[PDB]
Amino acid sequence: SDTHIFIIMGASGDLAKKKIYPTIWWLFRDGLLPENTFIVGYARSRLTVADIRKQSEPFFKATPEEKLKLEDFFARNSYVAGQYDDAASYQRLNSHMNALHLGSQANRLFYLALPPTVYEAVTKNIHESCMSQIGWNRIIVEKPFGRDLQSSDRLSNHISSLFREDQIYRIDHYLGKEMVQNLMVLRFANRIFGPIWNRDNIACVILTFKEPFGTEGRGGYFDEFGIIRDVMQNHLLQMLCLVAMEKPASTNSDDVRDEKVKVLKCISEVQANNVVLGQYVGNPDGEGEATKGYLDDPTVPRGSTTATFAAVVLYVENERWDGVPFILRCGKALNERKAEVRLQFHDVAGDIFHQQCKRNELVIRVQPNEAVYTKMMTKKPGMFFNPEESELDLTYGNRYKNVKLPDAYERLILDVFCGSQMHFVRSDELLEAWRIFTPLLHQIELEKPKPIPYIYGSRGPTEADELMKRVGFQYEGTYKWVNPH
Amino acid sequence: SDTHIFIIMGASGDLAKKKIYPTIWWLFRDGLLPENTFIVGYARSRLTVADIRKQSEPFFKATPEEKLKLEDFFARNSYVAGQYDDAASYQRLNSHMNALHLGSQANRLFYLALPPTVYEAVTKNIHESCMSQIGWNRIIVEKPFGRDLQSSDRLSNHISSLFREDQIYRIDHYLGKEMVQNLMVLRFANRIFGPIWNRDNIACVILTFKEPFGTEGRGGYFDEFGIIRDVMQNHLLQMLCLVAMEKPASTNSDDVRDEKVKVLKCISEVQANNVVLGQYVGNPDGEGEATKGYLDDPTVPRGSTTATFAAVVLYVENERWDGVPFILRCGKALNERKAEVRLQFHDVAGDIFHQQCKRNELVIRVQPNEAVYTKMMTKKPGMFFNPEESELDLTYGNRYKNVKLPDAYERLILDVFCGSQMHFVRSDELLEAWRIFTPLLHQIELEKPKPIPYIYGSRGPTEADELMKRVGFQYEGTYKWVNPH
Ligand SMILES: NC(=O)c1ccc[n+]([C@@H]2O[C@H](COP(=O)([O-])OP(=O)(O)OC[C@H]3O[C@@H](n4cnc5c(N)ncnc54)[C@H](OP(=O)(O)O)[C@@H]3O)[C@@H](O)[C@H]2O)c1
Ligand SMILES: NC(=O)c1ccc[n+]([C@@H]2O[C@H](COP(=O)([O-])OP(=O)(O)OC[C@H]3O[C@@H](n4cnc5c(N)ncnc54)[C@H](OP(=O)(O)O)[C@@H]3O)[C@@H](O)[C@H]2O)c1
Repeated sequence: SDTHIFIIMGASGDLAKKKIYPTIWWLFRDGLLPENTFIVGYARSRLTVADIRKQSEPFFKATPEEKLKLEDFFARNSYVAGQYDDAASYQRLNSHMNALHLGSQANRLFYLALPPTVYEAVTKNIHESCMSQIGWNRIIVEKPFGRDLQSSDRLSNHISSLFREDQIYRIDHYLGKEMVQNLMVLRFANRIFGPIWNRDNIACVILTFKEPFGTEGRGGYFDEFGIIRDVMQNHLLQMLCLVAMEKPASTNSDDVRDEKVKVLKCISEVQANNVVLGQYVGNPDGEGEATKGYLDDPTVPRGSTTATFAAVVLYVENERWDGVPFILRCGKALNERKAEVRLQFHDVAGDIFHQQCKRNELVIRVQPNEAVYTKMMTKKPGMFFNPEESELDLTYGNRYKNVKLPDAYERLILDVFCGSQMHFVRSDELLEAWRIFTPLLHQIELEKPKPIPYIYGSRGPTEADELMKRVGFQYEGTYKWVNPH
Repeated sequence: SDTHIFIIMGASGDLAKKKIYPTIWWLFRDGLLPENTFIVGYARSRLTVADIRKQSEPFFKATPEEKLKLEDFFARNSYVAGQYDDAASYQRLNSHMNALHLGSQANRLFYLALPPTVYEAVTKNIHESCMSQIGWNRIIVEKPFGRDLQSSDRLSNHISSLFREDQIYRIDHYLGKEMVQNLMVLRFANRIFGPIWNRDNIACVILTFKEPFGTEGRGGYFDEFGIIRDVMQNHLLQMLCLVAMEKPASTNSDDVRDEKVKVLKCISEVQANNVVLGQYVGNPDGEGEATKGYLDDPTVPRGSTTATFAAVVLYVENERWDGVPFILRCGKALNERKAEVRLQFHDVAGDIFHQQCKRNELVIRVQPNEAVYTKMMTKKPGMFFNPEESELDLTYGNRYKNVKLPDAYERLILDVFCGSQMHFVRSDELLEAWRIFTPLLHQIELEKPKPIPYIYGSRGPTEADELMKRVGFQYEGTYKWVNPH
């Protein structure tokens, strides 16, 4: 029943236009926001709410029946022009917020839809000029959080000198995805997954992020950070933590994040011996973008060695996981779009089926086509006695046909309104993540190894499969699945 | 490549006509029998193969393209008339078999499609007169194997004084069913089912046999043995053994049956305190047979107290199962046809989900609609965080749409040709089974308790649910499943 103000810093930018304004509209439309909520845009351009509406409403997918809700939404919107390090401008923004209904008392949520080069100036000026003295104040920050241990150190130190940890909401948007959030319930609400979730039963864990398209003419931005910073140090490592963590003392946000940091503290720095890097080249037999390699993007520097693919093996050196390889595999221009967690279990001990069994697997497919299934052995159906691979399956598209699955940003923004930090990256989480990868990132920067070429649309360099086999992953190619429609 | 003779003793009877002759035809038609196979019928009636063909071919479901195979099948058939305790008649049968192609050398398989009142005379005369001196000799016996410990003792003793255990094939036809045979592969080929298959994780095991029809005007036969002898002492107890047994030293038939007997040797005699008996009565709101109770069958004696429903709790007193109730529940005129194995797992320890979780369950549905599924907890799909019940599923009708699942008698008869006794009841198995149930059966006979009435089409007496709750089964009614078509 308190007033809430949602401040979109960088309201003129593309992320605000296509993602943040549509998301806050969808939450508003669905009745999920506090009744007394206002939206304030802030950016350099001299805009009006009319301009904000013209630019973003095409992405709202509004229906004719939503006309009244839409009018109320934009009546609750306003816009303040100003520079990002100009004190007087933030004084104008603060006075503007105070003048809203109960604006002095309101809770204030600042979304930094801005490039990281202005994070320090924006957070400094918000702290100096725009904090509520009565309501809470929360800041939402998106990546990049630095480029390595040192650069993340400095950003984190600046922000923490101003804001308490319970005011900082760092987005990793995979933490907003349906099946990523499900990892904790699958693991800790089920006896069928409890006593087997350990090194005595698990031979290897595979965390996968694949996209079938290349850089799409935007490689110049990607070239400055590469695939490990892009997808592995954040999304894949987050999935690792949720797969590996001990059971938390409760589902309180910091009991959960405590257990995630504890996992990271038992991972040593990755070394090049456990790393395979690739860069995609064009497929002469392909069509369209598939004929073009990474270096065929004219925004990519000539002779770039930036990796578009990486397979990395990590180890969690604790009692539950000692010696179990965690394989993190990701890349662009591969054969499919897929984000997935896979457990491969050890062979059954004391084989009585004359070497016909294959290792069980548990698969949590995050996207597309959200699903959980366990590959297991069944008696070959019919007049046969030999075991054959089959699966127990849960596919959301068929089990939950009419259930809307919210976008990650819908879920995460709502969490900030509700004060739940469970699905946001804590300061110490971030530090450990950079600790694990910075020696490798510095060696790549220093020595500039040439990545292994792989053809657009392939599974990546075969050396990645060899690395996975070396550490204990077994692939047979015997499993046959066809959709029961 | 040896000659094989399949002798149907009782070839004129209904079981031979509708089941045994059609089954041996189906195996023949499918190329599964040895090339040099002959079928010999033996019964009292003075019949010809023409008569055998006229009576049984309607149950063959032959196609026009099978005409030549059918003609060869009946060319390989012959019939010998004779009495079941007449030495000269068995001498005629033996000479008839000798006169077949390599008949002196042939393997001989005797199927006793006969009432149990002639078992002793038939086996005695087969042993005296019709055994091959070169090939093997195997006898297939169907239930009843006695009515209690004493009466089974005498039959077993008679048969074992004549035949070695590796010549005796006692049918429990549930051992021929697809999903019953799968129990051993599911349990022992999968790490995901290994470390949880014990008293630390399992709260109760439920073994269910339900039919939705009553005695259908044939209650007079049923009345002499009742539901425990009919379905529980055999089919359900066999499913118990396969669920409970330790891992066998190999899949050799007697290593497997060793482990099944070992289970039974740790089950104490069941006492009335762990037993609920019911008898169905008519449903006045029903239609057809549903309006008629057990006593409304005019072939049932007036005032019969025979139970048509039983729920019994057994305990396997060993390290794996100590204290885990095994609930055996079966009956006629219930709400569905179903044969099923269910494991209900213990609550997860150290609840962090505020009492929202439900116990996991593993279900192996033997019939109809063969399936395996695990009821488990998933995050409620959508913008919710609470756990909700769902399932991982394998349904044969959708996963294996075009795979023929053979009838139990097809599978079991073929096993006799192949010499596999794994799915047949050993002598010591039978003895333990009768040991467990005979004190209860004698008390029922002596005291004649009146069974609890239950209406046709219901789930049975509510006292059965109370018994299941008392020993630890939990039912919430919260699980909702709808078919993903
Ligand atoms: N509910 C459902 O939708 C459902 C259920 C069951 C199965 N399926 C589908 O059935 C198909 C097969 O299932 P699956 O992928 O889980 O089992 P799979 O084909 O046996 O593959 C298991 C793993 O081995 C990897 N792989 C493939 N070739 C390899 C190689 N030469 N060396 C090393 N690793 C290799 C695969 O990598 P990649 O990640 O690159 O493929 C995959 O991660 C999939 O398309 C799956 O989506 C769907
Ligand atoms: N692949 C598939 O076909 C598939 C997969 C999943 C679910 N389903 C179907 O979904 C429906 C529900 O699944 P489910 O039966 O496994 O779970 P459930 O409805 O939660 O029932 C679990 C057990 O509780 C018993 N029960 C019902 N009422 C009871 C009561 N008052 N007291 C004590 N026990 C009671 C049931 O006995 P009964 O044996 O008499 O029912 C059943 O064995 C079923 O019809 C199932 O066939 C099908």
